[PDB]
Amino acid sequence: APRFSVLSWPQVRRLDAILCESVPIHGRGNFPTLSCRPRDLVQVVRSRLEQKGILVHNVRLNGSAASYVLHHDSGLGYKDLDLIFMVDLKGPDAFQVVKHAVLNCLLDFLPSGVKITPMTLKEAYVQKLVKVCTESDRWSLISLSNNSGKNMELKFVDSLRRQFEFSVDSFQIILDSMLMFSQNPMSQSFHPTVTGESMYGDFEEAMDHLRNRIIATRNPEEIRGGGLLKYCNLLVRGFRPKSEVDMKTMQRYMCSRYFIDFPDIREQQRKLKCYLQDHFVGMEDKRYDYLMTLHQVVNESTVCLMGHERRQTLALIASLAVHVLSEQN
Repeated sequence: APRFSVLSWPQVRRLDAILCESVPIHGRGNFPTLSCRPRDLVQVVRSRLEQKGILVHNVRLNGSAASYVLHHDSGLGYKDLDLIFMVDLKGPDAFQVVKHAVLNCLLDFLPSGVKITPMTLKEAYVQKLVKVCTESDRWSLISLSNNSGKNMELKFVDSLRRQFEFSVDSFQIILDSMLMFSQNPMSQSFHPTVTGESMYGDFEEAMDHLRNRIIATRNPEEIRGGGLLKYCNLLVRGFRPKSEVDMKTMQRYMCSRYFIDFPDIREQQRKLKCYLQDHFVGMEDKRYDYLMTLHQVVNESTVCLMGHERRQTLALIASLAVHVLSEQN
């Protein structure tokens, strides 16, 4: 039952592809659209962080991209490129140093021209900035936009208890052995050894859920409100719970946490509109199936004490589904 595993050659081949594929970084306003390889961005960000005194232990690839590396036939696809930097943030002003380091990296990928302020680069390329500082969790996130609903999230984690929602998207692939390989063609008889970790706690059990398209988790009480939204995305993509008891348990927690995190129905509409716009760029027609899936889960798993909330949310979902249908003919 180990939570670690060494990647095979087809997995290493796909990991090298992702690290070498050029990705665009959209600039708001007059800023040019950048083009960088993920291996280069990791290298330049890690180097400058270490120059400013922030220790970088290792860098990982998370999200559905890691699942695609481990299993190309994953029903998940991959929209986000999630890069996790294992850094030491207990130092003074570490969050601001990380921010300015990444902003300085965007300055390097700019073409020949111009001494551009960090605040102007932030408004140009940073789509989201998150900072969490507590005795238990300490990390930061800087999100860049790939101008197609895709996001490049640079997460800098010092301490984070839970880094997974479900088993099928819980993989982090350490990249350090890949970056030192060049800094020649890669082959089956000559390729670096790569170690992967399953935040779900069992690499082979999670790989089984990925091959068989199973929805499973551990400690569902810790799942955030957004877990319900990802859950319905898994259902539309063909992933199904492992048993009926497992389904009712998971859905009850995700519905309960959904109302806790988003009590205001106005907050629900704004987040639901954002989720539909971001996760269906290549499949706008599937938005109806998603809302019907979400409508069913909310209707069947909302404790009978929250009847007003259940009826409130179902009306919002149905209203969004009508709007989607109204786009045709």
